[PDB]
Amino acid sequence: TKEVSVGARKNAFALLVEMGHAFLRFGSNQEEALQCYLVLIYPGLVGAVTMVSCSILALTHLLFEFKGLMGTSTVEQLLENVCLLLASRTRDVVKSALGFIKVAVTVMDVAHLAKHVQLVMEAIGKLSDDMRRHFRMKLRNLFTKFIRKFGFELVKRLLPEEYHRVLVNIRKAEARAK
RNA sequence: CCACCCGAGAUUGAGCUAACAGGUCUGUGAUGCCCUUAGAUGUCCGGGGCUGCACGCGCGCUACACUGACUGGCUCAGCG
Repeated sequence: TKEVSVGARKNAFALLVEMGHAFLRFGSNQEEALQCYLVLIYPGLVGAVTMVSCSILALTHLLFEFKGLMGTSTVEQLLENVCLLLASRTRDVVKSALGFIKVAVTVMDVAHLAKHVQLVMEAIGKLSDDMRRHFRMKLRNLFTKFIRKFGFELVKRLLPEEYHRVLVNIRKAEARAK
C-alpha cells in the first residue's frame, strides 16, 4: 500500500479489502472478527516511520469500506492515536493522518464527532508553521468539513488566531457558492 | 471518465495570517479645546400661534356666456 507503483498500491488496497472480507467468513460475529483483523495490524503503528505511515494509510482505506461495522467507540480510539501521530515530524505521517482525519469526518456520525471536535482540532491547531503552510489545502478542506458539520463559531472559538482568517475565508465561499 | 497489459516509473517528492482603492461601518487615546443651579431644546401643565394682510413675484380653481345656462328622459367605461 506504500509501494512505488500505483497499480501495486491499488492491488494491495483491494487485497486488504478482500482479506477483510475473508475474516468475515471465519467466525459468527463480524465485529469481533474485524477487531481481530485490526489487532493483527495494530503493531504497525509502533515500528518504523514509513511503517507508521503505511499503517495509517491502511487504516484510512479500511475505515472507508467497513464504516460502522468495526464499532464507533473503537473508531474514536484510533482517531485519538492519529492525533499523537499528528505530532510527527515526518511529512508523510502528517499527510496520512490528515487523510485519515478527512475520511473519519466523512464517515463518522456527527453526534459522536461532537465529543471529538475539540481534541482532534486542537491537535490540528498546534501543528507547526511549516506544516500549516505546506498542507494548507488539506487543513482548508478539513475546516470546511467541520464548518459544514458543526458550528462555525465553535471552531472559531477553539482555534488560535491565524486559522481564524482561514475559517472566515472558507465562510466567504459560503455566500458566493449560493 | 473507468479498468487492464507492457514498462523501473501511468504520479513520488520540494517550493508556491497578507492585499482590497470590492463595499459597508461609531472601536481604540490616561487625545486638543469649549461649557457644565448660563440644563448645548430639562421633564411637565393650561392657553395662544402655525392660517394673521397694504403690496410684489408665480404655479392652480372658477368664469366672462348663445359653440351658452335651467328643467325632464336616454344609454355608455377603465385603473385600482
